[PDB]
Amino acid sequence: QAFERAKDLQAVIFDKTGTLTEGRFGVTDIVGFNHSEDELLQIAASLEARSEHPIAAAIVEEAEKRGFGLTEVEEFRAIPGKGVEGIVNGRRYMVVSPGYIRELGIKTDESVEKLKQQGKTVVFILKNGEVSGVIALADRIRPESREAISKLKAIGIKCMMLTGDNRFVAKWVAEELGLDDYFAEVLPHEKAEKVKEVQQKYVTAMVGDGVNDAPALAQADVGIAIGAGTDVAVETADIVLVRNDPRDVAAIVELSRKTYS
Repeated sequence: QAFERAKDLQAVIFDKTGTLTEGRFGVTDIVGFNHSEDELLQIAASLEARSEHPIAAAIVEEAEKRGFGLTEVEEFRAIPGKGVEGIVNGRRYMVVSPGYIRELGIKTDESVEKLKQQGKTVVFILKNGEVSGVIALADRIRPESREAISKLKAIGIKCMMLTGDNRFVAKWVAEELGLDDYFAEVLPHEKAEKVKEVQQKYVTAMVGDGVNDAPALAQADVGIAIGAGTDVAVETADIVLVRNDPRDVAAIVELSRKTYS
């Protein structure tokens, strides 16, 4: 009777990662300090071409997205605890972590703090030992998510999120989406209890992975397993969405409000 009782929902809680966000790192910002952004990306991706680190891979992917060819790096070195280094265009470049910038005693532009305050992962590009720019990355918000939330708010549903991610990341996603509430630092075995807390006020849906988030979906009044695919049957969720489109939650509620069976 899950489709039928969707009409009576008052609150929807999304698990963040993979549902409202892509579930992988992506470049959000490129900031040059008297240095072009396209050049910054091209150089950084050139230097990170051989890395297996997910952040390096995301930088390389953004250069692919923008159609930037890579440059052969001379005197390449990978330095654990710092980053990577190479000669490009007769200048010594590095792509390094903020930890290393601090260990080198290098000052950073005050503007970079805004990126850190969004919980973004920041990579520094150095040119001859001076900061040339930064690239910021996040588990990016899905294109569909802003509309998924706006549709739900339009029908009076409180839109919430839980995540194991830190409060900076959680706040950033919540603010981008205009969420009514969010819960950060929620470990897997604590998700069901957060659903229960919301149910103190609201008939509540939980939206998440039917396999990983089974207990929270079970606690919800309507457990919506999303991105379930067509291989592993999710026997335990109330409603299972094959694809991974958060706008389908509003579609279920809106159609339920038009119908009975």
